[PDB]
Amino acid sequence: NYAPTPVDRFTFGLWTVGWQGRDPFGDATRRALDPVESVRRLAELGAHGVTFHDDDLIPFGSSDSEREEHVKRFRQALDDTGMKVPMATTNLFTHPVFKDGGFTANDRDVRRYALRKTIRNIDLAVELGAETYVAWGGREGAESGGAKDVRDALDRMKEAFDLLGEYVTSQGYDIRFAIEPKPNQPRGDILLPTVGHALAFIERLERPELYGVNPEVGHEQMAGLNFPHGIAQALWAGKLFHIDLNGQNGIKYDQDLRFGAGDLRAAFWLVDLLESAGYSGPRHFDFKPPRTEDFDGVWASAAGCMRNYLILKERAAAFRADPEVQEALRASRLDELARPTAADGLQALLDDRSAFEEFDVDAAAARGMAFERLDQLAMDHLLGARG
Amino acid sequence: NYAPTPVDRFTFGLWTVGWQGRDPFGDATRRALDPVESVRRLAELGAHGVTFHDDDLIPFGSSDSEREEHVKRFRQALDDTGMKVPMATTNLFTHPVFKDGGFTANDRDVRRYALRKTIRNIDLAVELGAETYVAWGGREGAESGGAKDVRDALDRMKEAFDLLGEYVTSQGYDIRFAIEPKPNQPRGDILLPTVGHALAFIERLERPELYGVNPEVGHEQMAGLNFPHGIAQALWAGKLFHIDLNGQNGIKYDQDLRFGAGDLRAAFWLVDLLESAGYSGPRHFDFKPPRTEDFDGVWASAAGCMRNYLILKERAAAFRADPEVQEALRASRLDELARPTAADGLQALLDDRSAFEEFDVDAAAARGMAFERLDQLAMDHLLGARG
Amino acid sequence: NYAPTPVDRFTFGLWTVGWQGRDPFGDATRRALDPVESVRRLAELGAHGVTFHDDDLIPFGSSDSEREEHVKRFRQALDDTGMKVPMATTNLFTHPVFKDGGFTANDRDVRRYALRKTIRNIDLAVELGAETYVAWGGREGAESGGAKDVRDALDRMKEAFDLLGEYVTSQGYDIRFAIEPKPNQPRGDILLPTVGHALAFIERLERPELYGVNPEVGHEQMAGLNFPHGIAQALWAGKLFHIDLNGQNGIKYDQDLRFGAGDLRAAFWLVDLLESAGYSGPRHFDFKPPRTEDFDGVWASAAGCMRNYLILKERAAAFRADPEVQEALRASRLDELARPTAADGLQALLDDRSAFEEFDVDAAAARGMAFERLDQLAMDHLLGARG
Amino acid sequence: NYAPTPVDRFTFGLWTVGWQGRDPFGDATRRALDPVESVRRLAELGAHGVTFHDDDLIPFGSSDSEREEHVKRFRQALDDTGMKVPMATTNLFTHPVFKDGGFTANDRDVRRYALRKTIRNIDLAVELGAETYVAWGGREGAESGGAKDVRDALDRMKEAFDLLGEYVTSQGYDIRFAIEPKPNQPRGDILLPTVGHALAFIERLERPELYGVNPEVGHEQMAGLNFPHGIAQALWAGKLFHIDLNGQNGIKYDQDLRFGAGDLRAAFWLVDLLESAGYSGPRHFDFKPPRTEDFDGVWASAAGCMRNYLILKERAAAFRADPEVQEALRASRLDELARPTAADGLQALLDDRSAFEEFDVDAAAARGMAFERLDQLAMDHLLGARG
Ligand SMILES: [Mg+2]
Ligand SMILES: [Mg+2]
Ligand SMILES: [Mg+2]
Ligand SMILES: [Mg+2]
Ligand SMILES: [Mn+2]
Ligand SMILES: [Mn+2]
Ligand SMILES: [Mn+2]
Ligand SMILES: [Mn+2]
Ligand SMILES: [Mn+2]
Ligand SMILES: [Mn+2]
Ligand SMILES: [Mn+2]
Ligand SMILES: [Mn+2]
Ligand code: NA
Ligand code: NA
Ligand code: NA
Ligand code: NA
Ligand code: NA
Ligand code: NA
Ligand code: NA
Ligand code: NA
Repeated sequence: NYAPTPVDRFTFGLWTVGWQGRDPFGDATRRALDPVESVRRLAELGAHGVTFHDDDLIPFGSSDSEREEHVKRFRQALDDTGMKVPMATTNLFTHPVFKDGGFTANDRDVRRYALRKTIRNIDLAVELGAETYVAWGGREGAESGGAKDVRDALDRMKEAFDLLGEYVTSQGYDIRFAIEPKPNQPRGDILLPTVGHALAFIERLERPELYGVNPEVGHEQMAGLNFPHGIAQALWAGKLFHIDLNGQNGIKYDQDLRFGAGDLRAAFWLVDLLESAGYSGPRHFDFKPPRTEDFDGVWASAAGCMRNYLILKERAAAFRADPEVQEALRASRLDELARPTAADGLQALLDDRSAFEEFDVDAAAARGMAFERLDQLAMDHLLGARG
Repeated sequence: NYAPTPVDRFTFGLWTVGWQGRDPFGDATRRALDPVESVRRLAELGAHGVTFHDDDLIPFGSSDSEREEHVKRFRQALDDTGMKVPMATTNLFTHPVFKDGGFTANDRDVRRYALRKTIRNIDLAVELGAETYVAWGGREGAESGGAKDVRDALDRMKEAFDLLGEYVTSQGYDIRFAIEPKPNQPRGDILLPTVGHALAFIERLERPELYGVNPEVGHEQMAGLNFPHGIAQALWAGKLFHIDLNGQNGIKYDQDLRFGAGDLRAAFWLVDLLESAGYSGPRHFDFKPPRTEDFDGVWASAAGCMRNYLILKERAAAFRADPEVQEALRASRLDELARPTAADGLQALLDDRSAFEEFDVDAAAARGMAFERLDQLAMDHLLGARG
Repeated sequence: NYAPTPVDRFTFGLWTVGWQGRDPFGDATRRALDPVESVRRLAELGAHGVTFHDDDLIPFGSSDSEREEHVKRFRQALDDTGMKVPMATTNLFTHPVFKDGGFTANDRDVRRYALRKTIRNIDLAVELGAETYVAWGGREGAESGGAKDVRDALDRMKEAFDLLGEYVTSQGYDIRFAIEPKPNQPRGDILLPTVGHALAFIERLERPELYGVNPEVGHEQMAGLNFPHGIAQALWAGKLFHIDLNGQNGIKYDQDLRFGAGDLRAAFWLVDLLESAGYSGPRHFDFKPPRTEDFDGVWASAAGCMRNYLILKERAAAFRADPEVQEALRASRLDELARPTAADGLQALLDDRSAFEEFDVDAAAARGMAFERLDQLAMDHLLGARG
Repeated sequence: NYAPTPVDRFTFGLWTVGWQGRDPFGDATRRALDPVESVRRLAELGAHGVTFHDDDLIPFGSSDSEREEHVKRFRQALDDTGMKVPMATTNLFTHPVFKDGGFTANDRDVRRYALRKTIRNIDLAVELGAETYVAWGGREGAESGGAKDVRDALDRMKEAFDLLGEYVTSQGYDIRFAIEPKPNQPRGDILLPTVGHALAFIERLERPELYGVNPEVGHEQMAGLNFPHGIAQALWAGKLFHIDLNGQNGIKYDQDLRFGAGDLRAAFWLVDLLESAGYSGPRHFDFKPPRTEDFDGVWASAAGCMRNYLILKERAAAFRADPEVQEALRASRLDELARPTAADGLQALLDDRSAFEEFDVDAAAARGMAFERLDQLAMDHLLGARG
C-alpha cells in the first residue's frame, strides 16, 4: 500500500541520502555514496528524480576532463533508470572562501567568484533539463551587529540575482530561480530569514517574474512559524516554484528529519494545501537519514518520506470529500470567507446601515465558530478513526 | 543627563501607561487612567506625543454627544501640553465580535463592520493631525488548520486594505497606513506574521505607495528573528513608516517590556541603525509597565523607555565616530560591502579571469574577517568601557 | 467508537470548560458556567471527575453561609452523577494581592496569607475526597533581575511546602502534594520552570515522600522540551502523582489546546509511556476551548480530549503488540538498553579486555541502529496505515 | 583597564580557541593548534588555566609512547607558563562508535567501553591536578520515540555514574564530578536537558556528595530558560561545582559566542550572582571564536571573554554598593524576602488573625513593588550612565 511511482514526482537531493553523518560534534558515520548508486537505489524505491549542488556531482577543483567523466556517469545512471533532474543549485557555503557569504561576502572578489561559480552550474543544470535553480544563501548573514550592513548586503544580493536574471535571459534559457529562506544556522542570523522576507525581496528585483521561493518545512519551523500558512502566502503570490519537504521539532538546529516526522499535523495540512491548490512541482525531500543509521536505514528513511506523503494525501482527500466535513466547513463559514467583503463597492459599504448603525454586534458575537468540531473531524480523518 | 525633550519625537500609546494590568491569569492591579492624566504626565516626562486606538479614547458604544465630549477633553489636554498625535489605530481585537478576526473574519457581516469602524476612526485621526494609521490584525489567524483558508483570508485582507486606500484617496487625506506584524498571540498563528510577510503583502495592494510597516521589537523576537535586520529590510524597501519600541526576552508571550529591557544589544544595534539611516518618524513605545507597579512605577517605566533610547543613541554615535572603530570597519571590509559587485557589467564579469580561473580561493579563504575585534569595540562603546 | 467511560479516569478542571474566553487582548466570549452544569455535562460525556481551585467553587470573599451553599450544591451534582473529585488546588495567582507571588512574594504578610488560603482549601479538598493537592506557582518569579533573589525565594518556597507537609501530617490526612512547573507566563520567568527543577527541589524538602510533580504537556513544550522524556524521569523518580494533558504548538504563550492537538506524535509517545508504565492516576485535562467557540464547541472540545487519548491508546497498544515491532525493537537493541552495563562489578569491568584493549570500535561503529525502520512502524501504527 | 590576571581564575578549554571552524555546512577555516601553543598564548592574555577532553590532548588511538610524549610536552608548557588544569572531561561524542551514546548507548559493549575510556582519563586528570571531572552526555538521547526507553537509559546513566564514584573512592582521589546539561544538539533531545533535571538525577546516585553540575550559559538559553535563576538553584543545592561561560542568542543551535555576547543583561545578572555568592570555582569559557576569524581574531575573542567578565564584575559591584540601590532594594522588600515566613511555627500561623481574617488584601494589593525603578538603576549601572 502507499507505493510511490514516478508519477508522484518525488525527488531527492544527492546530499540527502548521501549525507555521511558529520555533525557539529561528530565524525562521519557512513562512507560517501557514488551519485550513480543513489540514482539507482532511489529509482528502485519509486522516486522520480534527483537534484544536486555543483559540488555534489563534481568534486570541487576538478579538471575539465574529470568534470566530463563525472557528468557522463551520472547521465548514464539517469538514462538507465528514467530518473529526472528537475532542480539544481550551487554550493556557496562549504568551502572556507564562503565563510562570510557568497553573493553578500564583504570581500568583493568573493562576490564575483560566487557569481561565476553559480553561472557555470546554471549551464550544467540546463543541459541536464532542470526547470528550477535554487539558491540557499546559508552563509549570507552575521554573528555580530557591526559585521554586516544589511541594507548594503541587500543591495549586493539584488545585484547578484539581477545579474543571474540577465544571464539566463541572454542565453534564452527557460530556467527560473527559487530562493530558499532560513532564519539562522550556520550564520547567527541569515539574510532573507523567512518566506515573507524572500517574497518581499523578489518584488524589488529587475525581472521579478524569473524568481520564486523554495520554502523548506523545517526552516520556517526554526522561527516557530506555520509552514502551511507560509506556503499559502507563496501560492497566493504565484511564487511557489519548488518546495523542500522534511520534518523538524520546533525551534532547534535544522534537523532535516524525514517528511512526516516532526510536526505531523502540520505535514497533514501542508499536503492538503498542496493537493487542493494543484501544486504541480516536484515533491522534493531535503532530509538527512540520522547518523545512527547504516545504508539500509538510509533507504528506509527515504522510503518513509514518500510513504508519509502518500498516507497524508489519502487522509486529506478523504477529509475534503466527506459530506460531514463539507457540512462542518459551511457551519464554520469557510464558504463566506471565500466571498468578497464588498463587491458592492466602497460607497455602497459606507451607505449600508447593516454594516454599522444596524449591525447587532452582540448577536454576531454570540455565534460560535464550530472550529473544534471541524478540527476533530480533521483529526479523525488523519488517524483513520472515523466512527 | 539623558533628559528627553519633545525634539526627540518620543511617543506613547494611551494603552501603554494606561494598561490596568489584566493578564491571562490575573485581574487588573491599577485603576483606569483618564487620557487627560496620561497626556499631562507624559508631557512632564518630556514625551512629544501620544497615540490611540478608537476605543482607548472613546468608550465602545458611546453616543455622538459622549464621543464629542471625550474628544474635546483630550484636545484640551493636547493644547495645554503641546503634545501631538502622530498615529492612531483601530481596536479590532478586544470586543467578542472580533473573535475570529476583523478584516478576515469568516463572517462577511463582521468584515464589513470592521471596515466601517476603521473608516470612522481614520476620519478622527486626520482631524487630530495623525500622519500614520496603524493596523495590527491581532485576531487575523487561527488555532486549527481547517478554520482559515489562508489564500482566501489574504484575498479578504487585500480587499479591505484596498478599500481603505480608496477611501483616503477619495477624501484627499495625506495619511498613510502601517501594517504591524506579529507571529502569534492571541491567535495560535497570526496572518502576516513578520516584517517580511507584511512587506510582501503590501506589494500586491492596488496602491502600494500608501502602505508601509509598523514593526515592533518584541514581535519579531517572538519568532526569534533579528529585529535590526528586519528594520534594515524595511528601510531598504522604503517602508519604515512607524516603529514600536519595547523589550522582549526571546520566544515567549508578548511581554512589552520597557525599551532597553530584553535584548539590550539588539536595542543598541537598532538605535544605531535608526540614527545612521536618518529615520525621521516617531520613536513610539508600545510597552506595558508590569502589573507589579503602582502609578509611580508606571511613570518610572515610561521615563526609562526614553532614557534608554538616549543612552544607546549616545553610545552608538560614539562608536561610529571613533577613529579606531572606523579603522576596524575598514579592516572588516564594510567599505567593500557597500561597493557594487560588478558595475563593469555581466559580460565583463564573465570575461574576468580574476573572478574564476585566476582567483586564488585558498589565499582569499585565509583572510580573517576581524569581526570579533570590531564587536568588542562595539561592546566597549555600549558599556562605556573604552580603555 | 472510542467512547470514554468513568473507568478511564478522565477528569477536567472546572476552569477548563468553564473558561469564559478572556485573553491578553480580548473580553470574555462566553458566560460563566455554574459548576453544577459543568459536572452534569462532563458526566454525560463519560468523564470520571472534576477538579477545582478554591475560587472556582467558592467566589473569593464569600461568607461562611455562602461557602456552605456553594459546596452543598456541588456535592449534590457529584452525587447525582457519580463524578469524583480526585484533585484540588489553590488560586494563588488571580487576585492582585498575589501580583509578586504567593509563597515567594517579597512581602511577608502576603506569604503568610497565601499559606492560610491554601490550608483552608486543603481541608475542603480532603472533605471532597481528593488524593492530590496541586500547587501551580504561576506568580512565583520575576520580570527583572533585581526584583527576586532566587536563593531567598527557594528558601521561602521550601518553608511554605514544609509547613504544608507539617499541616497534613498533624491532621492525619492521606493527601499528597504535586508541584506543577511552568517556565514563564504570567511572570517573565517562573521559579521551578521544568519537571527537573521541581523534582530537584522536592528532594530538599523535610518530608520528600509527601511531594511529587503535576507536569503539564504544554508547559514543558514552552521550553521546547520533550514531554514524554520528562514524564519518564518523573516515573523513574517515583514522583508522577498527577498529570495535566493538553496540546501546545511549541515555544509560545500557554495555549491549552485540547489533548491530541499541538504535537500529535508527542501525544502518542506520552500515551504509550503512561500505559506501558501502568500509571494509575487521573488522566486530567487542563485545557481551554478556544474563545471562538460557543457552548456546543466547549463540549465538543472536551469530548475530543478523551477521544484522542483513547485513539492513541489503541494505536500505541497495537504498536507494542505487533510481532514485527517487537522484532524491530530487538534489532535496535532496546532489550540490551534494559540490561545492566556491569552487573559483574567495577573490578571485573576494569579487568575485561573486551571492554577496552580488544574492543573493535570500528566494527561496533559500523552497526546501524535501525531506528528509522522502527520509527516508520510507529508512524504506520499511529496512522492506521500498516501494509 | 580590565586586565585579567591569573588571580581571576579564568580558564579555557583546549577545544575552544582550538576549534578549527567545521560546522554542519562548512569545512575547517583554521589549522589545528598544538596545545602547547594554546597554553602559551592564553597565558599571555592573563588566563589562569586550561581544560581538556582526553582526545584534545592525546589523539584518539595513540600508542602508550605517543600518549606519554603528548602529556610531557603539555606539562612542560604548563610549567613554562604557570597555567593550571582544574578540570578535565572525556570525549564520548565525536567518534562514530558513540553515535547512540556512551553511558546510555543501547549496545552494552559500547557502554562498557565508554566507562573504560572515562576511567583512563580520570587517572590522567588527577595526575594533572584537576579538581573536577565534567561529563557532557551529548550523544545520550534520541531523534525518535521508540529508539530510547528513557527509564532504562536513566538506569544505565545512574549505573555508570555510580561505578565512576566507586572508582574514585577506591583510588582515594579527591576529584568530584560535574554533569553538564544540554537540551538538544547533536541528539534531537538529550537526556538530563537542564540544570534541574541534572540536579534531580544526582539526588538518586549512591554517593550524591561526589556529583554536582557544570551549567553552560548557552545550553540553558537553548530552552529559553533564565540562566541566573538556574545557577541560583544550583547554588541553593550546594551543587555549583564548575561553570561554562559563553553567549547565546536564544533558542537556536549552540552558538558558543564569547562571554558577554548574546544576552548581555543575563551576563550581568550572572556575574552579580557569582560574585555575591562567593563562587570560588574556575570562570571557565566554553566558547568558539567564529569561523570567520583568523588566529588574531581567536585571541581577540578569548581576551574579550575575560574583559567582559571584568567589566560586568565592576558594574555589578557598583550596583550593589550604591546607597541609592540599597534604598531601592528595601523599597522593593528584598530584605523581607530573605526573612522567614513563619519562624513562629505552624500553630502560631494558624492562630494569627493578621494572616487571614484581619488581613487587608486590598491595602496589600495597592502597594507597588517599585521593581521598574530598581531595574532602571541596574541598567544605569550596567551602562555606566548614572546621572
Ligand atoms: Mg476556493
Ligand atoms: Mg553607506
Ligand atoms: Mg522494561
Ligand atoms: Mg542574603
Ligand atoms: Mn534544512
Ligand atoms: Mn533545503
Ligand atoms: Mn507587543
Ligand atoms: Mn504595537
Ligand atoms: Mn497551561
Ligand atoms: Mn495545569
Ligand atoms: Mn555549548
Ligand atoms: Mn560546555
Ligand atoms: Na550598497
Ligand atoms: Na505558485
Ligand atoms: Na477568495
Ligand atoms: Na523607510
Ligand atoms: Na533566605
Ligand atoms: Na510515579
Ligand atoms: Na533498566
Ligand atoms: Na555550590
